[PDB]
Amino acid sequence: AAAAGPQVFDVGPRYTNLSYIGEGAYGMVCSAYDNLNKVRVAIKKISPFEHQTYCQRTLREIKILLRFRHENIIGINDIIRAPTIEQMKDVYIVQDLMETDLYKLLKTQHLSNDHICYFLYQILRGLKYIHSANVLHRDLKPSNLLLNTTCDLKICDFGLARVADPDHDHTGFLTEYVAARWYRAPEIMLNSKGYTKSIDIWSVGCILAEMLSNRPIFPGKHYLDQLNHILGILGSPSQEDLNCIINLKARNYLLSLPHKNKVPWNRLFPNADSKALDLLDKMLTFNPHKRIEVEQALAHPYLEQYYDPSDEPIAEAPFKFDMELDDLPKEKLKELIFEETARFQP
Ligand SMILES: Nc1ncnc2c1ncn2[C@@H]1O[C@H](COP(=O)(O)OP(=O)(O)NP(=O)(O)O)[C@@H](O)[C@H]1O
Repeated sequence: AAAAGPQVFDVGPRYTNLSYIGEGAYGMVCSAYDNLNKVRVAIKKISPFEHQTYCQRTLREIKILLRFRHENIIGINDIIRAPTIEQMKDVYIVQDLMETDLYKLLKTQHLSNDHICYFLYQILRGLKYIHSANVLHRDLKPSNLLLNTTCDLKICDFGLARVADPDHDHTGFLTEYVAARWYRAPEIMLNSKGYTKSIDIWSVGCILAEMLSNRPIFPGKHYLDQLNHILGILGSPSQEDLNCIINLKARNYLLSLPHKNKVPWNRLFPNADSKALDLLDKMLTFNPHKRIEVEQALAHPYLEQYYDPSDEPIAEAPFKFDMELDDLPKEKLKELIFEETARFQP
């Protein structure tokens, strides 16, 4: 069994010349030579079968990634697992080798306006497909956007993705939530379970702002300090936007806050393309119902060098019902993963 930072990384003979490229909360990621396609590739060792939570996110991500075929969404090339449920402890996901991600890029590289444009175009082109599948990503952030040496951008990490369910979105004030704090839409803290498409556009808008300045625009240290950062810049919600918040705890919190005027994007980003700041504004709308949708973003003048709706495909087979996973035992979930991975077995 090949070892890597000697654990087991048993991608047997087909995949060789392993090297560490990070880890996580499910397993470890490696580069590796594919002795069949003569090309380096990424491999994610996932060991989730101990905890029902890990099995859900793994089942979720594999189902979605197998259903999705799109240039700007990471593909699965292969899955390595034991031929039997009893022998299967780990699963290995084989994926196109991507040389970096937007997080790693933003810490060290200044982006030209052409790069920011093209990156944002590819993010929304990928998100248009995702949203057309009635899926919500719900964890869009720079580390979840992978790049190769020719700046092709692929969206990954569908662990927290749900089927859109806007009828059942409403919830109380300060409702708990799992996805990256800095990219969380204001309604998440206020009255939203994160079950409508507009939560992804908010995250994309945060990513645009980050690409313009190499800093996260809303670096809140905790849950309510996230809301303080957003209104620190958008200013106080209008009566109209408050009118939409019917839940009295959320409403009275927002009423309790001192008046703050809108801080206009040009003073935050004086070097930015004005068309970029215009699109940023529509993406970072306090009111989810007023927030630009993915197809309108793609049609924005900022993206006109790329905009081609004939070349921005939608999904053939959208998810038409929620994935009823929430309290299935981690034993049924291993079975479902076994079954979802069968097509890659010889
Ligand atoms: N296809 C890939 N090509 C190259 N590097 C990758 C690829 N997928 C992940 N990585 C890198 O491997 C490391 C592990 O991160 P990553 O796997 O993205 O996060 P995780 O917390 O393990 N789970 P997830 O976000 O769902 O993918 C990071 O440095 C990633 O950028």
